[PDB]
Amino acid sequence: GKAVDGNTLVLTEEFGLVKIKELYEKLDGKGRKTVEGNEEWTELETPVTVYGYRNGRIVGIKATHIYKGISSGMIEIRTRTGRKIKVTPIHKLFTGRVTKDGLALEEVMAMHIKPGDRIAVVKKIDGGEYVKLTTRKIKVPEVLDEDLAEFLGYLIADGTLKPRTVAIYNNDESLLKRANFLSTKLFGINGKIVQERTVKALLIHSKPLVDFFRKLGIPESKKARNWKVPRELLLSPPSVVKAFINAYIVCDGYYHERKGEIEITTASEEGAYGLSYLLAKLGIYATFRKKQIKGKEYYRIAISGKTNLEKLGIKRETRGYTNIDIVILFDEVVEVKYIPEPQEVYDITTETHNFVGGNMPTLLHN
Repeated sequence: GKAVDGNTLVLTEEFGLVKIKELYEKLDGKGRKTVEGNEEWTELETPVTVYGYRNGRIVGIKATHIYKGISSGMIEIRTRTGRKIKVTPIHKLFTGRVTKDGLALEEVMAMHIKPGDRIAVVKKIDGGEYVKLTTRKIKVPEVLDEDLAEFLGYLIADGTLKPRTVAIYNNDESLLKRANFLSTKLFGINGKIVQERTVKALLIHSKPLVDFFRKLGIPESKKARNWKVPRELLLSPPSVVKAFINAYIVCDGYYHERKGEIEITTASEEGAYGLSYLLAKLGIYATFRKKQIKGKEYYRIAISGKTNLEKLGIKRETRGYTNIDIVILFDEVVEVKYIPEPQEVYDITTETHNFVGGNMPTLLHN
């Protein structure tokens, strides 16, 4: 059938950005299940909200069924932006061609895709509401607002969790003082700025505060390689996402003045992919590259061009708000790989017959 590889990420409201195989395993049997030969599916008792294309926007839509099957082979497609999707050969992709007279859209089976073709990718994801967070003493924020998203950006970029201490490592004391101010405003407690052997740090000693961030999904070990974007951020308004993104960039961003691009490099591959979804909530299209640096693999997210970059600014021309985005772009295929080995594949049935997935946001078809 038409299906995708199990490692394909899918954006969901309930679980955040999750591999479709893990979504399947979580929901397998929660509804009316049918097994027919090598195929199986569950009609979900309650649909799961994913994202899809409806009336010119990418919005939350209902997925009613989850499906697991087998395919004899697969097609793996890589694009110029660094998207890489692995799908069954009959999986339908939406392409765009630049012609004599203009732009032509048609559906094309993955097996017929060639380098030079351009597939539909998502530039802008709609939605987002202030997320309610369910509850010595601290105050626990009740909403994920811009202040908490900014603090989360410092913590995810440059911070660690230990059982008794929330730490931020950064040589810019003004940044540490801003994080400390946010700690006082948000949690009612503050920390101390310390000179450590390698870097300055702000240390906040509070087991309840650590527990707060643990509950948000910040890892306590192997954080550099394993952090993920919290599902609460992926459900947040664009202004909250932007506070997080700008805080991250302040910590780790570089600007190439001649390429005109902001670059961040992370050791977390799934973290990098989550950042691309957060950027799409802002209407920013990013590029992704793996880089081998000093004998290790890192993950580079880049933001290029005045249209992208101006959306990060705190001061913006007022039309930037009235100019409503175009939501879909067409991304050039650079490599196609034909994979004869059979494997399990997965699908989700939605009311639009499409959904948003891939390592960076891509329009996929049922």
